[PDB]
Amino acid sequence: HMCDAFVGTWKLVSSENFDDYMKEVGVGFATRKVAGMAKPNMIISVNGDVITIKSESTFKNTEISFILGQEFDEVTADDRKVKSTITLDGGVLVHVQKWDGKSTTIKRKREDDKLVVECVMKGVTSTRVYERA
Ligand SMILES: CC(C)Cc1c2c(nc(-c3ccccc3)c1-c1nnn[nH]1)CCCCC2
Repeated sequence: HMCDAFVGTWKLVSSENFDDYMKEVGVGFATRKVAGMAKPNMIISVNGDVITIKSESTFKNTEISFILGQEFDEVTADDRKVKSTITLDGGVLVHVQKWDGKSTTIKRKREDDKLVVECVMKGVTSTRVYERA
């Protein structure tokens, strides 16, 4: 029941500062423009200990399946090849991605009827809010 309140289909409704976050991550112009337009659905499910987070959109489709605390390989929507570890900390999914000597942290939390995704790279944060589909 660890992630019960995250499970579902969630549609992006707002994004703040995503362009500056993407710049900090190293995403190039064209990818920033196309990624910034899209309105993905994030689909979260749990089967035993395995959590799956998918995104479906007009830009990219992504899928990660993982066990909390167990590092895995991920191909991000912007085509970084990263090493990811996701844990639960105080009810928040905390996802660290490591690549090329760099790191970014993505937090996913349930707040009211939303799923809030906060992405941080160095001093730059972006907030993306998703609602039930
Ligand atoms: C929010 C982040 C944790 C995951 C993420 C990333 C990127 N693009 C997207 C994305 C996917 C589909 C449609 C539009 C944009 C998404 C994402 N947004 N919702 N799901 N996936 C590329 C830019 C760097 C950060 C990684």
